[PDB]
Amino acid sequence: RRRVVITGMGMLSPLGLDVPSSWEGILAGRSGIAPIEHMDLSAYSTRFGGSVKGFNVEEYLSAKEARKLDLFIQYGLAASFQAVRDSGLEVTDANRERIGVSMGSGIGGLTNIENNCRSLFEQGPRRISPFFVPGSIINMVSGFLSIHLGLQGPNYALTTAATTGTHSIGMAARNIAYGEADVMVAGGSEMAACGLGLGGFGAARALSTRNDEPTRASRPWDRDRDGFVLSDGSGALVLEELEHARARGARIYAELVGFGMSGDAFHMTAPPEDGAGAARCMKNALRDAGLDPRQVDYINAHGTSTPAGDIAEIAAVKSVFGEHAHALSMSSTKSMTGHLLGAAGAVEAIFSVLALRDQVAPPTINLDNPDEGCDLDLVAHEAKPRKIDVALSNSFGFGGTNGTLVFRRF
Amino acid sequence: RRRVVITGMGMLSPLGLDVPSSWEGILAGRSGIAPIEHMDLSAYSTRFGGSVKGFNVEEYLSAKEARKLDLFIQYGLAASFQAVRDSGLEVTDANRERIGVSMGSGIGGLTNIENNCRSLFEQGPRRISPFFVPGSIINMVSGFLSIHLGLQGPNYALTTAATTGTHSIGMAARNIAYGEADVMVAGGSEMAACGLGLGGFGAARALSTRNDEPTRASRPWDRDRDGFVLSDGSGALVLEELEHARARGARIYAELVGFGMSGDAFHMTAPPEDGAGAARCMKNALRDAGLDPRQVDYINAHGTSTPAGDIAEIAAVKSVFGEHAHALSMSSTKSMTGHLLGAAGAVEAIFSVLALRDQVAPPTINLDNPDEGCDLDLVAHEAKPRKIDVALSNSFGFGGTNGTLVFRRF
Ligand SMILES: CC[C@H](NC(=O)c1cc[nH]n1)C(=O)O
Ligand SMILES: CC[C@H](NC(=O)c1cc[nH]n1)C(=O)O
Repeated sequence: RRRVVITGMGMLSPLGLDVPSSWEGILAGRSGIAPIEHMDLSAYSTRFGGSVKGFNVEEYLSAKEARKLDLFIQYGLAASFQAVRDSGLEVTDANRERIGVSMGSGIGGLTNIENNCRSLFEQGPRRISPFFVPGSIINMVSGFLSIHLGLQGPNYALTTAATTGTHSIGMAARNIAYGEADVMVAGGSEMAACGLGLGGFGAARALSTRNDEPTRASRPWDRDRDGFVLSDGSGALVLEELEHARARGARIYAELVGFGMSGDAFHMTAPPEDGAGAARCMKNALRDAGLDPRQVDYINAHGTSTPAGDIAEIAAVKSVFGEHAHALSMSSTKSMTGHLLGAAGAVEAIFSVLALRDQVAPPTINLDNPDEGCDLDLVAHEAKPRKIDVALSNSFGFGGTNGTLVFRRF
Repeated sequence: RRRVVITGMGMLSPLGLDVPSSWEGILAGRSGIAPIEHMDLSAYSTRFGGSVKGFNVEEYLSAKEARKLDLFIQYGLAASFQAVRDSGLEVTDANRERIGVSMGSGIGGLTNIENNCRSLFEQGPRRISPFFVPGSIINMVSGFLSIHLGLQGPNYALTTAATTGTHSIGMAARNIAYGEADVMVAGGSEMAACGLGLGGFGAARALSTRNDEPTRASRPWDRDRDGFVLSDGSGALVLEELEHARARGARIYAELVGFGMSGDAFHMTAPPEDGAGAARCMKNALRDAGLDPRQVDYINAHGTSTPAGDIAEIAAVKSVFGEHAHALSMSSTKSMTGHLLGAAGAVEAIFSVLALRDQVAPPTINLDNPDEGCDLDLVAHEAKPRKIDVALSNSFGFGGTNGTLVFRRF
């Protein structure tokens, strides 16, 4: 059908307030993880994570506007505005019906819900903000962005935990391929660092508790890994039909050539040991892209630093790629960023596109002692300049919900 | 490409614990709205809504399983199990990779969040349930259903307020048409009747406050309407590729021939007065279906009983359908069910399919005094037996996010 290319990108991450600042940090192997300052966690088993430092919402919205919206929505609008600016696209009466939005979130407005809950229990239902529902529901990034830029195309929001940003980009690409849109702003945002978030993941024993060295906590495939690090932020891409992009002389970063999905149908928080669902998902993406496994050069892994997850992903890549599994480079940027949950797939799509632009595999930092069977090129410690024609981005979410995107040099 | 048909349906609604019980109530013009019993609302301006009466989760899950899951997930699994049973489909190693799930929710596990919030504020983070995250996140209907039935196909969740169930069914149909699945279980569930829900919508002044006559509160296009009625429940459909359905001699209820989307890009909680976005959305659906407006016989309206919303929908239908707007029948089943939010589009898809099966337009009850310009066949008061070849279902959600499904007799 129609070809889909990336013409714009935007991001808020624990490493930077835009794409170039974040990417510089990635190629330098810098950690974005620090003790959390914005709340007292002295009573929690995990007291660190990946915060956006120095976010100024006034750069994007008025203070009245902003004060109605949970931070996840603010982060999502920031990444979305950056990406549209970056594309150089001009929204007119001639194209506004052909431009949609698919910005998702894993948990949404947990901070707002928590603060309205306080008011409700202390002071009863009349203390709840009139803006509580519209400022908290996950689809209000899509809603607010469409209103602010006059975007009248397909308008929706995915919520698939770690897979959110990957689903959001894949399904936006489907809309453009199908003819439902010529442009889509797609990605995700997350800000789940509130009591209920840290407490909730902590009560599941899902989080690293390495409070003494937060920068060493996220260590994907390392034998001393002890759970993921919770991080905040946002990613947005401008996806565009190829002839549309060429016609306005847009700068094309890369092509989005494949999108795959699968379900494990195994467990809610644990993968099959052999990562069978992840293998089906990657194969589905490669088949959608018309690619053979041997054509893959770089994988931006799910690699969240969990005991069961990290090794299941190695098993899946070995199953899919056979002997080529030792030729390709695979890295987890979560070594540096931690796990941005609903934003993870968006920021990792951007890192996959920039790997193609800069011909460099970002490192897996903290990979001091690779665990049994973790004997691939995991780009340990330092970035590796190398040939990259094809980059995959994997997301394996709670519920066993899997998604894989395939990018290619244009 | 490939044709998509409905072979199974399931539902929990304020009118019944399955499809036939709910549908009987619809054709009889019965109200599902009553004073809310499960919590004390003596301090709220709205004290009524559409509850599921006599839900027995043990019919579907073990009590240990159930006790880990927010009610929205229980309602979603109930409708999903009913629909798969209803389809007669047998899941095997030969097809489990070709069967996915797209079950969405508007608000998700607000009840669980509220009850974990209580524990957090009273007793600090260690009182939070270990199952808080996996039992509360919107994608766990898709997750749990896939695990319970061994479904390994595309696995995801939409969250688009009133449009959730419509997006969920439309995008599942896209997956089957595209070749990503041969079967999808799609729909939505909602249980937002907790303090934060009623308080939240009340603080926005969004809800009817007709506490003295709850059964008369939901009165779409009536001049004395004063906001929507909050309702709970679930809808699921089994969508299936036509040759797949025929090959196993499945009973085919109807064909899903069109899916349209648009954004208003106007306001978060108010439509354009002329319903321009709703008009684009309906036209997109008809174009996707290869249908002319004159071929539409029945519209299952959004029609939530709001001042600005109900008349904007009339304006949109008059714009799209011209003189044929006076020939077609349009009704709001929310007159009877109230607004099930993330489940609204799923249960209204089922009512649209049953309108085709039974050749009957469900009524708009409580339409005593149609407002200025509301001069269409709104099937006031009583069901109207009539010829229905083509049925549309409209959903217009917070954020100005619009979706329309087009069903046709097979
Ligand atoms: C089930 C969700 C998630 N899944 C994975 O990590 C994974 C690894 C290989 N296949 N799936 C998790 O284990 O946290
Ligand atoms: C904006 C959401 C929703 N929209 C509508 O009712 C509507 C009616 C015609 N076009 N849109 C609402 O007004 O509550």
